Amino acid sequence: SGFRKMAFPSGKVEGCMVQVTCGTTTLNGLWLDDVVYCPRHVICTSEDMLNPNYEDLLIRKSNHNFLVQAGNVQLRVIGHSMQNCVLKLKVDTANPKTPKYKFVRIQPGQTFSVLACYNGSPSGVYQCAMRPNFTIKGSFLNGSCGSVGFNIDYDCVSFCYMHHMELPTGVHAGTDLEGNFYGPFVDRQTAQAAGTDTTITVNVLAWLYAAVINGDRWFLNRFTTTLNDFNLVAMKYNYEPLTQDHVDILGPLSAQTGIAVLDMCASLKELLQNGMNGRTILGSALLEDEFTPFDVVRQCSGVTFQ
Amino acid sequence: SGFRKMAFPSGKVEGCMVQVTCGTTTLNGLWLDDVVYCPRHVICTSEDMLNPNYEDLLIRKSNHNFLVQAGNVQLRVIGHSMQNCVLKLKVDTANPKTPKYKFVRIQPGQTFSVLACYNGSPSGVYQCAMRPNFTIKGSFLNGSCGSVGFNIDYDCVSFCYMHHMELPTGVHAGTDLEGNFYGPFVDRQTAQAAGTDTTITVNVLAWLYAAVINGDRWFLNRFTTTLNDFNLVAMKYNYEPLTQDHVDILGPLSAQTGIAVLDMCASLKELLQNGMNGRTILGSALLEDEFTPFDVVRQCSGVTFQ
Ligand SMILES: *[C@](O)(C(=O)NC1CC1)[C@H](CC)NC(=O)[C@H](CS(=O)(=O)CC1CC1)N[C@@H](c1ccc(F)cc1)C(F)(F)F
Ligand SMILES: *[C@](O)(C(=O)NC1CC1)[C@H](CC)NC(=O)[C@H](CS(=O)(=O)CC1CC1)N[C@@H](c1ccc(F)cc1)C(F)(F)F
Repeated sequence: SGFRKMAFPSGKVEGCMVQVTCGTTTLNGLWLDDVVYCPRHVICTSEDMLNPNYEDLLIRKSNHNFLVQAGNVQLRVIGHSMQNCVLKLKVDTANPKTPKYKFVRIQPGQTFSVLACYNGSPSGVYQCAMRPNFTIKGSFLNGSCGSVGFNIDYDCVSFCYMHHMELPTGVHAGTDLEGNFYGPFVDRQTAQAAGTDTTITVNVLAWLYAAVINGDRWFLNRFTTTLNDFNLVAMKYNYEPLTQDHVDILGPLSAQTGIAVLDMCASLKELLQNGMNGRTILGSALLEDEFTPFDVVRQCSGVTFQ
Repeated sequence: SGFRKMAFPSGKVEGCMVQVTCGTTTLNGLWLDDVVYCPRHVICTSEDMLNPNYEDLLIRKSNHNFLVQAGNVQLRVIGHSMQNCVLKLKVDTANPKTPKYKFVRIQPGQTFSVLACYNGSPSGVYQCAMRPNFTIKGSFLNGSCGSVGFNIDYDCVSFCYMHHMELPTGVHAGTDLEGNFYGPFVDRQTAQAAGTDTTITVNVLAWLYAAVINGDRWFLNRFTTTLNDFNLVAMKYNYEPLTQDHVDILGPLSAQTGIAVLDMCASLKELLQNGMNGRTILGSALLEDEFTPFDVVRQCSGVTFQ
């Protein structure tokens, strides 16, 4: 037992990380088959980042201007193209460490592991949620651009995120692996508004079920509620409205613990209205929203990958 | 910027994980060079776990009784020996994925990454501290025994922990890779007392410095204190006494932020005496003690591994 914020094992992704240098700019790229993916702003200088004309900047570049290094291995670039906010560098060698993989666009409230990298070298791994406002709260220093987010299902790596930016507010933005930003963000040095964010209600309830499975049960009460009454509380506390789709996804955890989803909603309502009263739940003094119901079932079941 | 509880990239360790089966018991082993390391209680049945005579149980076993599988690869066992609480299975093939590595015994209050594994297959990675009472608060289901803890310095993996037990209180115990338990624990199914635990003061102060570097500064105050006065507060709140050795280790962070260590101690004293007043620090509503000063400098500096 016990419950921790756990990331996927990073090995299959470590094998794909490279360094991409264009002129004086260095960041990370992802080497899959004979293609290297990286943020398009590798072609910019600090001067350019105000309002870059990426089409004009890339026209100045030839294949031999993109230096790609995997550890000591130098890769030969034989093609380049821009897709949305990413550059695709065709190389003459397929990555021998390419895992089974897909590209996916994740939904807000879904979770993924980030492999933070600098100069193509893995630094660390942590678990993130895509916020309702399409930002992530990561850990990314200058040079982390091109680090990727992913999930693993058995042997298949689903890449969902590439790091592009830190907003002046200190939060993080990036793209899917086709180079489309999550949220309204653009790859330029401007102040950019993120939506007002909300708490991911279905994830808090998943985590409450994780707490009960692990013997933290002090917050269970004598009460129940309705979807309608609960959503009035959710509104007041800036929580996502709970839908029957969310109730359905919580079905397995409700079945395991024997606690009806609306009974767990009545526990959450009391926690929102009264606070934690100086107590903790699974080592936390606030309501945690970065575990999906699938996360909770996986960690409670001991699912593995190859 | 941003600050997350980040684990080491797990790839070098994933390459070393195997399954070890003896009779009907299956758990994880660590394949380094031509030796597989695993918990000795692989040789027990549930019946045996009350008070196992491990010397007598191992005498009944021959090399061919230990089934070792790395993915599909079956390994040939050519020797076995018990060292303290671990079994060392000599195999006829050196692991080709063996990283540069050392075995280390970590000190209480130090941190490490855990690769949780089941049937020799990696499940997830998370960051842990060795508690002052030599327990860890992990996430370990039945079959996780033999999962390992580690740190990485550049290309060298320092193995510090192998998982052996969950205490009836739901906390976790294990050994170094020479098979010596951390703390007073024994590998048998008995109730076993853990020491009274304390909060790792030097780690809380490290994390306060991380908070200031990341722009969380609401807890900084007009006050200072002395080591003596601070330790009176530490006692009352079950924090480790702070020593000059701890002040010295905090020197780099004090230098970066320009906040004297005893000034940061006066912030911590006010936080212990007044609480957080419904506010957060780096996303936490309590005082976090699982980042070492070295952790904070690494994450703030972007150190990488190969
Ligand atoms: C990120 O884009 C990244 O890692 N880019 C490459 C250049 C490392 C990162 C996050 C915004 N950007 C920067 O770190 C960069 C600072 S730097 O050029 O000094 C890199 C340092 C390791 C040497 N900031 C530029 C930037 C802003 C916005 C953006 F979307 C991309 C880059 C800056 F400051 F010019 F605007
Ligand atoms: C752990 O020792 C482990 O993973 N061991 C091997 C057997 C998987 C783990 C934590 C205590 N122990 C158990 O999971 C085990 C339950 S089980 O045999 O049903 C394993 C299950 C996946 C099939 N508990 C035994 C045990 C207690 C204490 C100990 F130190 C080791 C084992 C028990 F219950 F018999 F005591």
